[PDB]
Amino acid sequence: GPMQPRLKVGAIPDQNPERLNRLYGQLADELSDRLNVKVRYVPVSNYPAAVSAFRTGGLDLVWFGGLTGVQARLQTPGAQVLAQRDIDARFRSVFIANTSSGLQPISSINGLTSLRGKRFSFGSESSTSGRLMPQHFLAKAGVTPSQFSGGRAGFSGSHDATIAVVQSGAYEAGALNEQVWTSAVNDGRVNTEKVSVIWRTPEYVDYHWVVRPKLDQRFGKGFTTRLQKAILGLEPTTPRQVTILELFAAKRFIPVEASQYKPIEKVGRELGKIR
Ligand SMILES: [Cl-]
Ligand SMILES: [Cl-]
Ligand SMILES: [Cl-]
Ligand SMILES: [Cl-]
Ligand SMILES: [Cl-]
Ligand SMILES: [Cl-]
Ligand SMILES: [Cl-]
Ligand SMILES: [Cl-]
Ligand SMILES: [Cl-]
Ligand SMILES: [Cl-]
Repeated sequence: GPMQPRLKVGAIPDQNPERLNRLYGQLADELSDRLNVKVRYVPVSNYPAAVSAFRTGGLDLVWFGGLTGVQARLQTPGAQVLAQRDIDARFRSVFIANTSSGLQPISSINGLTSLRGKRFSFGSESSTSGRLMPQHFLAKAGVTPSQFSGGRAGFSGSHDATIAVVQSGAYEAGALNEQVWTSAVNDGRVNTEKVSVIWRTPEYVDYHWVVRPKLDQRFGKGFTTRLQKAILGLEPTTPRQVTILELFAAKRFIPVEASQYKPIEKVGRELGKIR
C-alpha cells in the first residue's frame, strides 16, 4: 500500500446496531492500542454480507456465528479461526413463547411437537443459534417449518428482533441466542410477564473470530499471532475492556479446538445451507 495499513474488523449483525457499534468501536480502539496499528469497525446490514465482505477483503477480522464462520472459511482459502468466548464452547438456543400462547415448558425434545400450527420466528436465515440448530432440534422431534402456522417460519433477522416479535404477539414463539436472551432479561429489555423460555437446547459450538490469510504481508511478520494474543489477552482491567467483556458476556476469550466446527458444518450440509 502507498498508505499505512488499516485492519477492518466486522461482526455479524446479530443484535441492535447501536449496541454493536458501542462494542466493536471500543474493541477497534482496544486492538489499535494493543497492536499499534490502525483498526476500524466496518458494520454490515445482514449475515451474508459479513461472509461476502470477508471473502472479498472488505473485512480482515470478523466475529462470526458457527454457520457464517464455517461458510467464510470454506469460501476463503487460508482463513484461520483465532478465538471464541468461554461460553461459545457450550452454546445454547432458547425457545421462547408469548405467555398468552398457552405453550408450556418442554421437558424433552419430543415436546417440540407442541409448536406445530403456531406462528414461529427464527432469527437470521444464516443464524446458528437463531435458525440452524433450532431447525435441527425441531427436525429430530419430527417438526419441519412447513408445519408452522402459514406453512413457514418467520425470519426476524436478529436475536433482538426475535425477542421483539414474540414479545409483541406478532409470533407465538421463536428461537434465539441464550446469551442475548439472558443479557436482555438482566438489563430490563424484555418483559418477562409477556415472554418466557419453554426449552433450552443441547450444547453446540457457535461464535468465533475468523481472520483473513496473508495479513503478515500487509502488517509484517508475526502480526496475525500478535492479533490472536491481543484477543486472548482481553481482561476486565480498564473501563474500556470491562465494557467490551460485559457486552460479550464473557470472562475471557479462549483458543478453539481443531475442527470443533465439523458438527456445525455437517448440520449446514444436512439442511442445505452450505453449497
Ligand atoms: Cl482505519
Ligand atoms: Cl482501509
Ligand atoms: Cl470457521
Ligand atoms: Cl459455503
Ligand atoms: Cl433460508
Ligand atoms: Cl419445511
Ligand atoms: Cl420456513
Ligand atoms: Cl409466517
Ligand atoms: Cl503472509
Ligand atoms: Cl496485546
